Amino acid sequence: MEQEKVQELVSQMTLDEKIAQCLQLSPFLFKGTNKNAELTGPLLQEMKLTDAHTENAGSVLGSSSALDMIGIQEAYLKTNRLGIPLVFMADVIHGYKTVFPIPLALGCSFDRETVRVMAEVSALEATADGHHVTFSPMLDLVRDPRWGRVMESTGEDPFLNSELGKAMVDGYQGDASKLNENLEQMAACVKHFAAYGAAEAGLEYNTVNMSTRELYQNYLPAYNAAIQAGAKLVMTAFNVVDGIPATMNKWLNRDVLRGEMEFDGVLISAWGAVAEVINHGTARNPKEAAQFSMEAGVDLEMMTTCYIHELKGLIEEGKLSENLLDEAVLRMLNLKNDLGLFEDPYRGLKNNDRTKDILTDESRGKARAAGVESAVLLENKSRLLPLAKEAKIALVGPLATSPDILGGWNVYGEEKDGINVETGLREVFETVEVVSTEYTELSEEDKVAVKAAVQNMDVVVLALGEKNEWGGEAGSLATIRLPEAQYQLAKFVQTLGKPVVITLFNGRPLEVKELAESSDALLELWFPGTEAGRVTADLLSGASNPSGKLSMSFPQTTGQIPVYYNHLRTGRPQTPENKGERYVSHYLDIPNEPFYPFGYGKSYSEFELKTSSLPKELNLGESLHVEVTIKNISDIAGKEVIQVYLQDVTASISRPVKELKAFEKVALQAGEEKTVTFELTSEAFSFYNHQLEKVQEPGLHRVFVGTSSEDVDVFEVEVGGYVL
Amino acid sequence: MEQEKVQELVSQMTLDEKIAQCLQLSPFLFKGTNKNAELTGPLLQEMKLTDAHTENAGSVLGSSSALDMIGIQEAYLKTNRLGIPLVFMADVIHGYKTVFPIPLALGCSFDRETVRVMAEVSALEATADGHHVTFSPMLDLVRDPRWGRVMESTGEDPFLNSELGKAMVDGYQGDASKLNENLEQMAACVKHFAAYGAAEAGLEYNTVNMSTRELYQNYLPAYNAAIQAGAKLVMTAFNVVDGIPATMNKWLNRDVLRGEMEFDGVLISAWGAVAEVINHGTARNPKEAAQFSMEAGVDLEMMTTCYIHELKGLIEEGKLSENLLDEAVLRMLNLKNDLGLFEDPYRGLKNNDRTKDILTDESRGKARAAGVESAVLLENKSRLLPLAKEAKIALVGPLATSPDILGGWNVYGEEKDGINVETGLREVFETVEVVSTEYTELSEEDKVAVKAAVQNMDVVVLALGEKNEWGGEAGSLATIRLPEAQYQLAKFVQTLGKPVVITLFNGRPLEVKELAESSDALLELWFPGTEAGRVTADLLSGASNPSGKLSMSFPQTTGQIPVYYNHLRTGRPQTPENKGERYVSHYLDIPNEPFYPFGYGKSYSEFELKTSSLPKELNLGESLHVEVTIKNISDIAGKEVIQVYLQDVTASISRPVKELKAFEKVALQAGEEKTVTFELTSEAFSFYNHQLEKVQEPGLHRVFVGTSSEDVDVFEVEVGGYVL
Ligand SMILES: OC[C@H]1O[C@@H](O[C@@H]2[C@@H](O)[C@@H](O)O[C@H](CO)[C@H]2O)[C@H](O)[C@@H](O)[C@@H]1O
Ligand SMILES: OC[C@H]1O[C@@H](O[C@@H]2[C@@H](O)[C@@H](O)O[C@H](CO)[C@H]2O)[C@H](O)[C@@H](O)[C@@H]1O
Ligand SMILES: [Mg+2]
Ligand SMILES: [Mg+2]
Repeated sequence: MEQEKVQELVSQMTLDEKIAQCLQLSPFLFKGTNKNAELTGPLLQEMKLTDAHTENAGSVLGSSSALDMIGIQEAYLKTNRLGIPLVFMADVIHGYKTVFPIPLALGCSFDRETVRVMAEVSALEATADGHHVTFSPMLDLVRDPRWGRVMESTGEDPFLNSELGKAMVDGYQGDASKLNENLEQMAACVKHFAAYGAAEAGLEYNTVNMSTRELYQNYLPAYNAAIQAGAKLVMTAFNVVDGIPATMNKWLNRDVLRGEMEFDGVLISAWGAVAEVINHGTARNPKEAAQFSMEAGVDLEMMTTCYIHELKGLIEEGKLSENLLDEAVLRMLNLKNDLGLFEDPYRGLKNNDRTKDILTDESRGKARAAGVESAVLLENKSRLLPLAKEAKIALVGPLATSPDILGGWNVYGEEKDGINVETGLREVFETVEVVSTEYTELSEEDKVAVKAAVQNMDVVVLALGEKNEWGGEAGSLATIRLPEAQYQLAKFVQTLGKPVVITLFNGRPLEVKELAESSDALLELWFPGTEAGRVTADLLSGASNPSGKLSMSFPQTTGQIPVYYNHLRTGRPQTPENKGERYVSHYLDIPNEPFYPFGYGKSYSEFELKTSSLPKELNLGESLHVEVTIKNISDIAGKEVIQVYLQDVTASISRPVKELKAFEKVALQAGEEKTVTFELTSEAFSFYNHQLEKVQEPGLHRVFVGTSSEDVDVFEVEVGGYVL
Repeated sequence: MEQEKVQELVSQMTLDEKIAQCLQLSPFLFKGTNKNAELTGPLLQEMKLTDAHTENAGSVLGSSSALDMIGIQEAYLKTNRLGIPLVFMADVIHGYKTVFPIPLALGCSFDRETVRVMAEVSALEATADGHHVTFSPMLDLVRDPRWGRVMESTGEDPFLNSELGKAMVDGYQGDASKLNENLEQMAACVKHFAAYGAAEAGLEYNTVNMSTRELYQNYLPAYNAAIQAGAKLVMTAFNVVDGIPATMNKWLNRDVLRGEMEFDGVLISAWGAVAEVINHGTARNPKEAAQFSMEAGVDLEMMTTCYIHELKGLIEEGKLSENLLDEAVLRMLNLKNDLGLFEDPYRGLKNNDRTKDILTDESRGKARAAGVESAVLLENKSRLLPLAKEAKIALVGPLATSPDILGGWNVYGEEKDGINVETGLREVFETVEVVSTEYTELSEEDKVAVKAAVQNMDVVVLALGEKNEWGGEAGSLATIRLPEAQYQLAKFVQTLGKPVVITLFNGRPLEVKELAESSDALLELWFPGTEAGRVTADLLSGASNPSGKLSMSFPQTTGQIPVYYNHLRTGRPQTPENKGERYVSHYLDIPNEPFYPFGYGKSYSEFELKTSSLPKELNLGESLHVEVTIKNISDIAGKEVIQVYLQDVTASISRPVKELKAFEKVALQAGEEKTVTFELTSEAFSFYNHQLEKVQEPGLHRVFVGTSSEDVDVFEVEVGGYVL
């Protein structure tokens, strides 16, 4: 409808109506739900909610199906005075019913189109079940694999994170200004604003602290890119940002998000984060929490009651302007209008059962493709892999048969539709002997049984991994290791004298040195989603050629953390030339380098890269154009990820030794050659100075072109002169 | 001499003379050195130093003896044009020849007077060997025991650090205005300005980052307190502060140190730190390094040649004002004048050989007392300790006979003067059987010898620890554990059936769970210094009663780091009454609490405390007066450390759950009772806000009185009303 009609609605609502429009509730707090109605009575009572509240609530969180939605919306519109339909929101993080790889695995793809397609398929299905908004992309930079929520990030690089964030937004939303017509796309909600990934000691919800400059330099750019690409909502973070919980942090959310980033959509709280500012010790009570969170421009309180119980008295007493409440309501109604909910509150479902669009074969194929793009081949000694279809396989370990391959933050997908490792292998390989073992134990009887199966077969597929419940939210591990039993199983299998491939499933970097040394090949599958066993079987047999690169550094040991490729030099760097001197930046007991670096991943193919003549000089404001010719010089078709890094040699702030500024994943048949070109704009050369100005300084930059952060040729470009 | 004549000298100096005044060199770069003379010509050549440079150099670093100093100063003064004597500086960190406990252990003393005495003795001896300045106190706050330099800090609390920092300055300097007269005291140099102990991942020289607010709130207060107490010099830090190496950080050194903190003494670079800004990437070359470091107010370049080769041209070209140089020179000359060098350049040594004053019996008794104050009794199950003097002792492990008990940063003390554990124990106990093992091995042959000795005796003194070389500078350990052979040894010894005391020697918190669980008692001796074997024997026999408390938390495991007592609450705190629940701040694999907390330590005595009646309300600006009555209710004389904490329940920044604001260590005879009183000024109630104002807000505080950060009674005071 026309904007005048939306503004009119605001004018006509009562104060009590405007307040309740700022509340989101679980579906079973509403009449007309068709699941968990036994939770409704006691929980309404604990939260002290009445019909006056629920019949005017702004939003529903986590509907269970199209029918839940339809029934809830229908009963709500019988009783709502002005006819304002509910907006339905959900967590569609890496797939709805067709589950794609976890975001961190999608980071390792380095493939923007894989990510867009995952987001498109997710929206297709999620809209078919009545959801209007997804709480994705998660854009928290991560340098600390202790934190369970690394699985939801695309990793340690702001540039990569930004680029894949934009891809996800584009895939979920399509053309943002036509969400009232394109009812198979949905609104995206960027989360968690801001810097939640920097949780101290990797502990869930724990203190975050960095300088404002570092916040701008590394922690904000990805949210920003997703905002500028049209993300409709933003969600606040749990953590403090320079001492103030992000939810009530006025500077953060008004000055930065709404001012600098020019965000003018719904700011929704993370779950309970409005009330939790009390726990943080920056509000005395719910009256202060409500006031501070509304001052900071939070429009929508997720499942707590500070707003509904306290805004009236605040406004009546004049501690809080009613204009701020009106601004919040207007953003909520604009969101609804942007989804076409005032013409069609059932968003395409009312006379159109779209069951047919859910978990199709086309969709499963895309997830399989996603899975094969995201896996990272870490070791392959002796060209053990690809295995031949007639190789006789002993498939052993906790991930041989486990149905737990869909990943954390799989709110809607079902393990029964998933393909386990065994089932995946038996479609491809004629001889497989299996010995399942438990995640945390290694018994004598297991060893006997493993030994018998290995004696029978020619190669071992050792499937190790985490349960998903060991990560995700509030799955923090102080020591980033598999259970010791799995390391002991890898040690045992090694003694059996047969070649070993380890297929590792997990949601975080782990200490894998012991696994690499106990096997001939090591394939990092992360959690691939619905098609996990086929992803695995196609990569092992070579029907697919691994092409993933690490988007997060794998530490030598827990105590190396944080370790990341874009690090400062320090005043006493170790060099190949001073190696072994005492008075340099090193550890006595491990290497400075991570076990595996950002951008690292093997292939069954071999590539050669050639960079065309770069200029020796560039003007300020001028783009650098990088042309690179890649050739597949092997007999095996495959894909390589070309990466370009920039370094600022001398600057008014100590700058990272490299930063990624471009990447493209290039597909090449055996003997095929391509030229790809990159533009590094002058923004790729700029950074935040100690005055928090985004600046370009004249001087020397090095440019690194290659296939990891370590495998690069280096070039020098001197920036100076005039500007543009 | 009169201030007018100090000025006169500056006018009288040539540009080349003023430049060289800002250079510090090792003793063997000067003519007249009585040691390492063979190094002179080559290093001179490598640094491109001439006679004109060395003959006008400002300062000597690390003189080897009184005769080095005398010889150097005597030759220097025969050729110096204007008669400006050299100032001699040294690393006297926890003792000169009489070595006291490492500073972290002195931290565990909670004893201001012990700290002042260490410093007074240190100056007594150092001045006797011709040193004018010590590079102490080190006041870097530490939360990361991976960093080897934690041994030099007094720990994780800024208040303790502030308080003991003041004590060391007083002990070294006495009355600062009379350093020209009191030739047995010396100048203190506060180090390292600033925030060096926050090195990322505990890696030496590594990136530091935190918000400016946190810099002010936690990282600056102890340097400030030492400066206000009259510290004569300050030394720069190796690390970046917010992206800019401290040594050239104008904001840090002019605005904060010289401006806010009103420091008007010599600012000396850490070793090479001027040249190292090039390595950091914030200067292109030694001309830029010199210019920026002089801009930042660094007066004295330690053993690099940026100033000496670059200032002239910088001043000639007009890129730098000669006034900044004149100011650096005046500060150097004023420090010499404060030390009396213009009347007596030999600072009391010339016709008075003070060999008599070094390593006296009186001094050794003070170092032993310091060791007994500083040790921390962590476990004592079932009154194993004190041992009766007729107890038959199996003394086993790497620290049984090791002479490595003086600690890191022992530049001048000699192991030959130290007392090892066996020698100590044999002065007190009649029967000791000794089996020495290696630091990093546990052989079958050791196990047989250990077993034979334990079967012979009644009790096991298991002496474990670190070589000092595994810490101190550039002694960074990714995993904070002893060698695994020592943990194995503690497991083996436990199986032998006999009570075990573990006496642990080290320079950092370690993972000690496995030691506590494998023994009956556990005594943390750190590195006590010269009298270590007697410190240990007296604590074990009960001739001295353990009284130290932990000044740094001992983590459950490496991956818990940083863990510290003054932590934020977060938005989802684990409570007693939600424990077990998933969605709270916790780890899946360890407790939140450190294995041992700040302020914790046992005693052979038992004490009772009761806090006199506190007010319910206080005005802003008003002090809180806290009266505590302590009774020793055992038959054993000893000391308790009374500790007072404050918490700010609600603030405009999320405030720590506790902060230490007072402490006093009370000596009590069996049955003795004493009353102590504390004043917490309105400043204890104040913090830095998000605009970086030092502020006091009305509201609730809790006051905790007790004998650890955990063993406390709690009281509430509501601050409001008007201001005093
Ligand atoms: O789910 C929406 C939003 O909130 C958080 O999930 C919450 C979790 O914090 C806790 O409240 O448990 C409830 C159980 O339903 C979850 O909904 C997530 O941190 C956030 O990412 C998510 O988008
Ligand atoms: O001792 C002077 C001063 O500088 C540093 O010590 C240096 C060390 O950095 C390295 O360069 O090696 C030389 C060996 O002589 C040391 O002097 C210390 O970090 C600092 O604390 C000390 O006060
Ligand atoms: Mg530059
Ligand atoms: Mg307060």
